Amino acid sequence: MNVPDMILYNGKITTLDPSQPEVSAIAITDGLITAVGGDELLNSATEKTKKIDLKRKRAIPGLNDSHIHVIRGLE
Amino acid sequence: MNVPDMILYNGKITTLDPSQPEVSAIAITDGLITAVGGDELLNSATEKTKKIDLKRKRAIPGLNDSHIHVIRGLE
Amino acid sequence: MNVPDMILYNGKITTLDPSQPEVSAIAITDGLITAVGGDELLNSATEKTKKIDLKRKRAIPGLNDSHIHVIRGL
Amino acid sequence: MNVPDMILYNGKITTLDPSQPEVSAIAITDGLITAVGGDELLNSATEKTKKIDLKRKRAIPGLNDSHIHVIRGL
Repeated sequence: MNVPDMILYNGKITTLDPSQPEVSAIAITDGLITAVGGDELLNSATEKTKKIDLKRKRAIPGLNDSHIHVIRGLE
Repeated sequence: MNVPDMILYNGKITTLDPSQPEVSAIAITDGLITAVGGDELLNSATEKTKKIDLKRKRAIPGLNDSHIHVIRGLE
Repeated sequence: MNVPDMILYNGKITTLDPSQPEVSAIAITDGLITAVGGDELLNSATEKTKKIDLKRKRAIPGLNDSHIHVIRGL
Repeated sequence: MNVPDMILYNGKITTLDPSQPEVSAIAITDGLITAVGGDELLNSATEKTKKIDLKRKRAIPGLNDSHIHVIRGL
């Protein structure tokens, strides 16, 4: 496991992975999901890793399709 | 024997499984994902399983939260 | 005079209308949004209009694009 | 004085404005929609305003709710 660019933890994340349909944390490196799980993912973080405490909130992947642009920056 | 209620196949489906971030088919049994993969999932289907040929459309989970209402039926 | 088929009210709705970026109600007629605003929309209803209380939920148009299939079975 | 921070144009943009349900461009100023319309919106841009050609893509507002975190960066 490489040092991830970002780790979101302490949340509710649906994965669409029959093995573990729901996790509380996910690690992202170069735009790719490198790990999913719980607080233990934090063991991979260094000073360069950005961390987001989801504060028990649900988290879902941003709409990502080649035919639609998701307008960001509103409110 | 485990039989899914619905099987969406021949599409593009993003998952948060690091080992399989993109599949073309997903199986659903009473509201939960039972399996993901390719058209081999259709071998698990039976007369009762609803099957949807995504015709290469991207499949995304609909907004599913008690605080959100998805407005249906707009043309 | 137009009477909407449906009115979704008491919600939180973004419009992309600079005049009123957020409203609490929307009126639907033959699949089209024919009005946006607040509770005053309910004055346009008749017994045939279906009124739905959004219960303060944030209401978002369903994603409808020919290239996307929104899974509703979950 | 007050200039747009971003301008998306040449796309397909649905608005909940009954009088103008569909536009191809929108102007965003400090998180707020300032204007909607066509290519003419580019005339309101300075050099600091970020501009994006949607290349005919459909543009949809991002999910913005305090109960949900939209994972960015893929």
